Amino acid sequence: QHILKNPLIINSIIDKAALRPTDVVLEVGPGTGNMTVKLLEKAKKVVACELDPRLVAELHKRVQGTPVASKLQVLVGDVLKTDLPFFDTCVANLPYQISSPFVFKLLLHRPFFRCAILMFQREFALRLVAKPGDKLYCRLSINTQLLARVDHLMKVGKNNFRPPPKVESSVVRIEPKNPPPPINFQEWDGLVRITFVRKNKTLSAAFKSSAVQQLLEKNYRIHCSVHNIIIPEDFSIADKIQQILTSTGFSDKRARSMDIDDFIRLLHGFNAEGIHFS
Repeated sequence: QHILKNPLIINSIIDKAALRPTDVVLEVGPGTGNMTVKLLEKAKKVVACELDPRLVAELHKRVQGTPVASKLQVLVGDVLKTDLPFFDTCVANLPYQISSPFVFKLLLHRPFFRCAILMFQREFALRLVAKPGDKLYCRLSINTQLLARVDHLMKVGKNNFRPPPKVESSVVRIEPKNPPPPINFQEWDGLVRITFVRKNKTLSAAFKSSAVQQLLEKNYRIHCSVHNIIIPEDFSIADKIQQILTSTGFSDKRARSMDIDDFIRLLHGFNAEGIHFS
């Protein structure tokens, strides 16, 4: 666990969070409390999430006897599985291992928050803001960009932590779109996953997987049973997928160069024929 130690960077992160005196702040990875004690002066409540109970006892001691001690609430548990309460804003020092699950937990968290200011590994931050055609453009880029505005805010050298990690870090802002776009994110993610298995290969190739065929055949059976369609004896899911990809012009395209509108068009093409990624 890497403790952020530079006060200029801490002050910079708190400023970008745009705190209001009435805010509930969710602080993930509080460490020893260097950002925590600054948050408590500017916020109505700080909910710090910490898995280690011996860090909890010390963070608590460090604010004990302080006028703001009663504004600290410590959620002891693993953040990915816990039921996060309401908060207005999130600041977080996030280990790489949990960076992707934690972004989608925030994006699907209800009710909506205003802003999250998150510390990530450099590469992870670069994938968050990658654009179509970039070498780092991936599922993570497009899913985050569909659900949120995301900005790369500043680079953070490893010698600002203790102990120093062996990769550089980046601060990122994430603001969820509220309301989120009228896209079934469950189906979206099923489709985006399939196409990014091999993002430099075509979509035609991406759907020839037998795992893909199996999943779409299951869903198609549900569709046909629900609407009393009789599947002809010679029906072929592979042919039908290929027809749709061809009719909508996506057959030869690659996921690495597809933007959000391209995928909305792709998903529309499939759903129109009763093919769901559920």
